[PDB]
Amino acid sequence: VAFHPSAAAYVSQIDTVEALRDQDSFSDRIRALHVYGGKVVRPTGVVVFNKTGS
Amino acid sequence: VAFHPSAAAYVSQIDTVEALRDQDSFSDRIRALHVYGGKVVRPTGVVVFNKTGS
Repeated sequence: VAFHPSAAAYVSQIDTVEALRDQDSFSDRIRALHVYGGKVVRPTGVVVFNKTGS
Repeated sequence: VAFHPSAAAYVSQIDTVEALRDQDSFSDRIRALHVYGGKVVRPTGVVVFNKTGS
């Protein structure tokens, strides 16, 4: 992909990690949440070679 | 209702409020419990106008 940095945007809104005890066993539980979003705000500012590549 | 205070009793036995990290999601949980009882200990000491009204 060829682009200018201004053509696409990203937001990290939440990023947290948490420690608990398991209810069903003698275990620690570690869990983490990430909430984010992003958009190509200017589509002509991004050029893609092999776009169907999977 | 026209009554004398002594004609009816009420007991607040438990009234507790609690906060606990939720188990199934990244959420706070607020929970509260109230345990109580009441009786008219003298039924003639309480006079009700429009008793059947709703």
